[PDB]
Amino acid sequence: QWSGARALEALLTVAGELRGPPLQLDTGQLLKIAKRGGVTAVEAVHAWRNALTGAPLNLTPEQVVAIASHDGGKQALETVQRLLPVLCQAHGLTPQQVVAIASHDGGKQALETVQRLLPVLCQAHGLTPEQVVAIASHDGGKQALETVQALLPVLCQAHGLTPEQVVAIASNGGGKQALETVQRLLPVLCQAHGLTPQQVVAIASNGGGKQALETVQRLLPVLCQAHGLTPQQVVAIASNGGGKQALETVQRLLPVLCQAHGLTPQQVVAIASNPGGKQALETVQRLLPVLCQAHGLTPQQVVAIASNGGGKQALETVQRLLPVLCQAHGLTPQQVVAIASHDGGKQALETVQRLLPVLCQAHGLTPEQVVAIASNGGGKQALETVQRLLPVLCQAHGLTPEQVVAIASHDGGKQALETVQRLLPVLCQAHGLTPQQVVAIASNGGGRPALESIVAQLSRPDPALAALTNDHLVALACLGGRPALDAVKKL
DNA sequence: TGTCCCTTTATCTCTCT
DNA sequence: AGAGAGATAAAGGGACA
Repeated sequence: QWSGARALEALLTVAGELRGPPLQLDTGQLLKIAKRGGVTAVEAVHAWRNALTGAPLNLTPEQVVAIASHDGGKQALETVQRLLPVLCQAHGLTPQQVVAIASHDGGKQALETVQRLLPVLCQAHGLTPEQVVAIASHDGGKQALETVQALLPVLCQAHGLTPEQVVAIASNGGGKQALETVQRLLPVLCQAHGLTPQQVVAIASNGGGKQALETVQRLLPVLCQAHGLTPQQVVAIASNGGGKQALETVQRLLPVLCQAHGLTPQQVVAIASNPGGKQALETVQRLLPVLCQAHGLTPQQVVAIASNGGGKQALETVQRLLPVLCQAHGLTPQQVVAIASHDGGKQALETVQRLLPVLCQAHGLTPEQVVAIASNGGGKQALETVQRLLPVLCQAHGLTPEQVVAIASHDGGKQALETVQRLLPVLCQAHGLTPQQVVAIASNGGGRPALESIVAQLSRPDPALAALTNDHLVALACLGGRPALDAVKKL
């Protein structure tokens, strides 16, 4: 037969019951768990399906999938049941944080290491818990914690890094590697290459920081003399998540892209200054003549689509979907370029293709309103959320559809919508704010934390905001959001 | 294979003026 | 509101017991 059938039979033999309460896992969730956690994760979920659902831990089903769908997810599950009370009580963390720590490869290690090392990190080095958690909240968190413990002193003192900087570095997959490599290369890159520490920190503060830093060290000279790049541009390529891959590729392709296709070096850096920038540069080299021919896309537009995270996915998706979107859905290509010119262009485009008729027919929106919603990072997330929430928002609350679209039409519009639904009653009913004001606060990027900040203050007043009326607090919220709301807490 | 660590990519949310 | 930055997810490899 096949070495895996006995395993898969066990997968489904259990899977059937997970569709029952308390979890009611759907095909999707179950796939996710089977795929990433393995057979032992799926059995673990089932075995402990009650223990971690209500009394005492009270996890949502989404939270249980979150923890179980990683390598060793079973171990993370047995560890969460053990340490979550301890961490929540003996260290003052919340449920959210613990789960966030648990939801990664080697989640048990990370949890156990937070338990063993949070006190010493928070005192002897004065890190805040929030910082101890951020460092923990990545694959291999255990290592980054131990490596932050070991190297925080030498990195602040012998190298001049602030604790904020040390944390930014560690709070990425392969965090230990990033730290150890900063130890070694930081003088070299500052003295030998004239980099400022803020830049070295910037490069190291992504996954594959180790590879990025090393590769900057190796190719910064080449790129600067022999290619006409400034150090500014080079750090940008390195610090943006494309890293090693993006740097190696730019060296390869910058000449070609400038020569054959008439791109400025500047246009080329913008394509690489994003996670997977290499995928983005190559795809451009393949598809720039294609999309500019049978379409009428200008290179500016093509560069624009390419100049975001997952530009390749964006460009490839534009190629497939442009006709059908223009022809069947009556979109101009300019609208099509607009939807694709953000991170996750692919998703926004696929989601518009699917949801544009339902948003218009069922909910009485204009295509313009659908493009506008879609023309932002996580547009897919905003579109699906408008669909779900636009009736309940403009039906009980009393919001206009124009208003809802204003909230949805910014990065994190899903967050801002879900948040407006939660907090509009209390803000209006309990603290006297008008709906138009709530919309105004949520009709900006960072809508969600803005709202939470202005509910924090009103509900549990800091006297340090005393001399400000509601309207004043609101004016701050619409201009600066959470940041402007707090800073004022420090005045 | 089970678990842990790491790198790359893609996506999503928030900040900063 | 556009550039920059941070957080979260997804996929897959090395490594080891």
